[PDB]
Amino acid sequence: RTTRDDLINGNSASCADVIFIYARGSTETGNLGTLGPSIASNLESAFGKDGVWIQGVGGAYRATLGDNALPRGTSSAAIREMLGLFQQANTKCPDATLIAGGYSQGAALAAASIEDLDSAIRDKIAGTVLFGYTKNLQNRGRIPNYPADRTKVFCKTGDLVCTGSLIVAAPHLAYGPDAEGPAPEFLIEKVRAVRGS
Repeated sequence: RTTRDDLINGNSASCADVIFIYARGSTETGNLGTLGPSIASNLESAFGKDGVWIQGVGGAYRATLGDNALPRGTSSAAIREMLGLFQQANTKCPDATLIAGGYSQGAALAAASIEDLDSAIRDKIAGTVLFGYTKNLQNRGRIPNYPADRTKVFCKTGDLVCTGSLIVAAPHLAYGPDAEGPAPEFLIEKVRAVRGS
């Protein structure tokens, strides 16, 4: 439903070509929340069910409302969890192309993790999509240490978290259509650009 642990459960003897690591929003269920499942089905349609592994950030990432107030928009424990997943992906499947994403607090988490990530593994992340990026204004629409061309931010007009606040307004809950259309198309394009064709 809203939980996928393809990377943790996957056999390294039969690695997928693409590994997608996703962080849900504050308070969301499973490890994929509301938007993750939509991105996943599109990726599965493009690469095949066996061509892509979908991994939500679970474990220590509780997606607590209060953690939004911490320095980087999320907890150090959650950042560690996501760094560990990127590391696990590289260790199990060194030839796999990575892609990432996050919504709300999850977007701040994805940004922090990528910032701290070993540059050699970071280079393998072909593209990252961020929805309702809570650090959009603060980071000037960027993920620290990561190129602009591999970044796609979805921030709606009226979504106050994209404008330096932490107030949740209706536009913050309107990313469903983006997750099922433009977001996966961007990720698929970025995977093909790095892998070639």
